[PDB]
Amino acid sequence: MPVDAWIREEVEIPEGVEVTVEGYKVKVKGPKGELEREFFWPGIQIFTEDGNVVIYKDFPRRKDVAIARTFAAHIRNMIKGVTEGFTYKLKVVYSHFPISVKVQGDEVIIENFLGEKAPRKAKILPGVTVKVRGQEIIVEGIDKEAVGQTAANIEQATRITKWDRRIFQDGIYIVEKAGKPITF
RNA sequence: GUUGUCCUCCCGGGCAUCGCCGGGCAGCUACGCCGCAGCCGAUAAGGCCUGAAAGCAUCUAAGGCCGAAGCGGCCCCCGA
Repeated sequence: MPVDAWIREEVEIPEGVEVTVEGYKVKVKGPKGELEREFFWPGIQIFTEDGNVVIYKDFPRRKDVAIARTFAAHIRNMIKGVTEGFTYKLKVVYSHFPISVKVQGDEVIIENFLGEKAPRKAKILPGVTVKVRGQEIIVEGIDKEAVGQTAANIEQATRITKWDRRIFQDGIYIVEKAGKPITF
C-alpha cells in the first residue's frame, strides 16, 4: 500500500492532444480522429486542471493505484494513437504451403493453411486497416488496443495444438508489436 | 377342397366350439414404408489484448476478444 493524502497522479498532455471530460468518461481528439473510453472504478474522478489531466481519489488503497496508472497508460496510448497511429508488423510463415493472405472486405481471409480447403477468417475492427504487402502484412489503425486485438484475432484463427508444436509452425505471428517480441 | 356322421338320394346344410386343410378384401399390424436440422445469444475448461500493482514483464488486478455434444433460444408436445 503506497500512502498519500491527495492521492493524485498527473498526465502530461501535448498541444496536439485536447482532452475533454464529462464525469468519468473521457474523449481524446488530436489531429486525427477521436477515440472514447469509459473509465469505470469507484471514486476516481478525471478532470482537466489547465493543460494537465488529473486522475484522483481521496483515499489511497492498493487496488486503486493500480487502476489509476492503467487509466494513465490508456491516455498515453491515445496521445501517440490520435497523433500518428500505431503499426504492428506481422509475418505469415509456412512450413510447406504457399499461403495466401488477402483482405477481402472487412475481414482478412487466410487460405491454403496446411493444405486446407476451407477459409479461415478473423475479424477487423472499424478503426483498423490491414494492408498486405508480399508475405509481410502490417496492421495499422488509430488505437493500440484495437490494433492489438485485430492482430491477435488473426493469430488465434491459425492456432494449432492438435499436432506437435515443433514440426508444425504454420501461421501468422507477431514479429513486431511496437518493440520486437521475443527471444525464447 | 375334404374326413367323420346326420337329414333316403340329389342339391343345400348342422356339429366335431375356426372340424382339418388351401386362398384372402376391409381394418390392425411389421418382419414393410415414411419422416426425425442448421443457426444465433450467453458461458466453462482453454487461448489472447491492453494493462498495472511490482517504472519492466504479464491473459486479470479493472476493462476488452473468442471459445462445449452442456445452458437459453430455434423445434416439437400441452397449455384461459
